[PDB]
Amino acid sequence: SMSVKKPKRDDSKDLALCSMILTEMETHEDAWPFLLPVNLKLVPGYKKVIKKPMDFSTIREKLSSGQYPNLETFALDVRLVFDNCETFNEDDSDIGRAGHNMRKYFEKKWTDTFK
Repeated sequence: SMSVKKPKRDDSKDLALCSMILTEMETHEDAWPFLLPVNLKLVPGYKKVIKKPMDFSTIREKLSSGQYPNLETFALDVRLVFDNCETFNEDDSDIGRAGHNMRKYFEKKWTDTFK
């Protein structure tokens, strides 16, 4: 509350650390469905169904231009990429499996880097 604060957690490396995580997600062999925005002209149903499209290149540009206020808003966009994937792709598909694999990969790196 006013003039009553918990001890200050050091957030000065968060930007660099999120960038490193994002590099590792970018270079994973199962990243290919997530590298670029889904082409809304060429994928029937995507535009109407997926209310907030998100992809790694869009996260990279947001990160590089100071559009994440804190590390949690960064995680929310990464998770959005996988939630969108699950919404549109069957679990038993190459892309569906890719999304589950990348979500797992991400959540481990997230815990190990920050928790």
